[PDB]
Amino acid sequence: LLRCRLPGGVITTKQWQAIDKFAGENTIYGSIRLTNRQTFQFHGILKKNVKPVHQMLHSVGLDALATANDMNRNVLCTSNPYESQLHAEAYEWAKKISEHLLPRTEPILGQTYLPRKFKTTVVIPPQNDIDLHANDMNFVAIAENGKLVGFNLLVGGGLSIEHGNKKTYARTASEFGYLPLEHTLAVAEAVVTTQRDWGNRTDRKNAKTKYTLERVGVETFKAEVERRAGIKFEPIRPYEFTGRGDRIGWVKGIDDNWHLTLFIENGRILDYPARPLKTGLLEIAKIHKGDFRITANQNLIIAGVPESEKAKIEKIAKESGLMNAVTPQRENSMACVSFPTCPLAMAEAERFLPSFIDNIDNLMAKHGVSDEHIVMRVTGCPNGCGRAMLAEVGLVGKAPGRYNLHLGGNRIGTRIPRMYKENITEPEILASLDELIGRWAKEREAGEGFGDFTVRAGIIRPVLDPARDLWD
Ligand code: SRM
Ligand code: SF4
Ligand SMILES: O=S([O-])[O-]
Ligand code: NA
Repeated sequence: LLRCRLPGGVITTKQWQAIDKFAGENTIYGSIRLTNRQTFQFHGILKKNVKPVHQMLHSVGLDALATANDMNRNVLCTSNPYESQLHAEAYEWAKKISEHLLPRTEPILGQTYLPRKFKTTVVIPPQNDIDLHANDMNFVAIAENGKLVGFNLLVGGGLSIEHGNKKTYARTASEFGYLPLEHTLAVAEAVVTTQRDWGNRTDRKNAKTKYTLERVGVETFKAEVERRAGIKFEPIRPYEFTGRGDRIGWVKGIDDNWHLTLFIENGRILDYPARPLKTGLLEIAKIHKGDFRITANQNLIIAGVPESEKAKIEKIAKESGLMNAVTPQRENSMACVSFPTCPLAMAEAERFLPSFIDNIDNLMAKHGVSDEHIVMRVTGCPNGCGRAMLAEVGLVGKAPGRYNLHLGGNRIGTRIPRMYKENITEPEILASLDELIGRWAKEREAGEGFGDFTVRAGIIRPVLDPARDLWD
């Protein structure tokens, strides 16, 4: 397994052609796997190819630095903002934060480095596609007159739990305050160093920022950040989210620019019988004027297609099976890699999701809600890579063919789903949802999501303060 550092998921067509080649020739699986942190992975790299992989990345200006250690992981940035012009500067900031937090090999990270991996994002409301609540540090962009003026800082998100261990918990990020744009790096550095100093290093299961914040308190942590940064946080500026999904299909950008987001199931790029997904993308990379953007939903955006080139690109994407129409449900579902490559896997996730969604699609159809969607995620084990702990319906692997069923998150991802049923099989999971979806379809209010419904309808108690009420 090799994972690339790719701030904001922006990758050039030249870089793409290089990863496509290596993936095809030098890996056991021969696939490109887009991850939910806006970057990619190769699976099964032969030890002989370990050297040429870094050379290959480097030759195209890429690097795999801090992508799988107790450091700062890939920094995310909203991929396709409604106000298209805001992407450029938000992206430049994600890239700056990523570089600023990189190891000097350690003034920021320290010799011992960080107690645990640190995750950061740059968010452009109203989109929470990057799932800010799964991250340690988040910069929510505040714009005025089409220019960014600063960021609201949210700290402390993290989803990993350990089965039956009430000392572990998923936690959402807490608001600290607003900071003018110029204080960004000082603040970023301040949060990392405080966590580095205060983080429990002895017990790795308690090292994460979410635990540190709970131990010392948000205000205590906040004061130190201000002390260290040399600033005083201003009050949080208004922001709201409306969703977390990608904008599948064509959307108009700035000027005569267009963006085509392609839905890629499980982000698994390979040539399949009659669906040459991998070749189709290579063909588009060869004629595409612009970049590609890997989304936090494991999808790919062919960005900045001049209006004149739409038909060209669309022809290839269509013929390659990249534009095969799926239901809104499939578009809003996600799973982690899990087997066969993950050594920590308990239950299938990626290889289970397609057929599972085939079944969910039937149930949605049976209830007359086939145009609707429920943010549904499956994570192969409690480490939570599939981000099931921010889903409306989350399945958490517990053993081969058995999952813990969680309910009650919301569409925007600001609430953690409580465990509903434990250690059950697919047929048992489907039977529960069949009934639940039936009720939502008939009892819901106008535009009410499934998660909110289960909470309003008393089907599941909401998680109001994860550190204290996530576990029954
Ligand atoms: C590819 C990805 C899932 C996906 O299908 O997209 C993934 C895959 C793996 N994760 Fe992850 N994680 C991925 C997003 C996350 C997320 C979601 C997110 O960051 O948005 C989380 C939940 C949020 C959080 O961190 O709290 C997550 C929490 C973990 C953890 C538990 C961390 C913890 O704090 O306890 C581990 C295990 C560990 O570090 O001990 C882990 C471990 C792993 C490893 C590297 C397994 C290992 O330790 O050997 C998994 C590799 C599987 C494979 O064969 O590819 N992965 N993982 C994501 C790669 C992100 C990236 O490119 O950087
Ligand atoms: S959630 Fe568990 S099974 Fe899935 S990729 Fe992460 S570590 Fe592996
Ligand atoms: O190592 S997981 O966070 O990708
Ligand atoms: Na996808």
